[PDB]
Amino acid sequence: APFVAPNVQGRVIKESGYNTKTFKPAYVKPKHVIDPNMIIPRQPGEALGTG
Amino acid sequence: APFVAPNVQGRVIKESGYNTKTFKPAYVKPKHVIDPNMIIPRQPGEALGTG
Repeated sequence: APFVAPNVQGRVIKESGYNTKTFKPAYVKPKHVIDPNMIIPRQPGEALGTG
Repeated sequence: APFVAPNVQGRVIKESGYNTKTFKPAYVKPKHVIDPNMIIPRQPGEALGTG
């Protein structure tokens, strides 16, 4: 606090305010196509020879 | 204490004094003015749109 000789009035002290922040989410969208080519060859848990 | 042969008179010893300290306090006068320019705009914990 400021020192002030007791004859004079005194002194006004300033102040301050504040700020704001805002954000927006990004957007993610993957996909897959499913051909017959990704279906027809053999998967590993299938017996050899036949299917 | 001084050593004195028991015929002669004796010895006299000096003494000590005082000191002083004085003080005076200092004077402190802070203040604020309040406008309508400080009352009106939005204090932060208030909802958007309608205050």
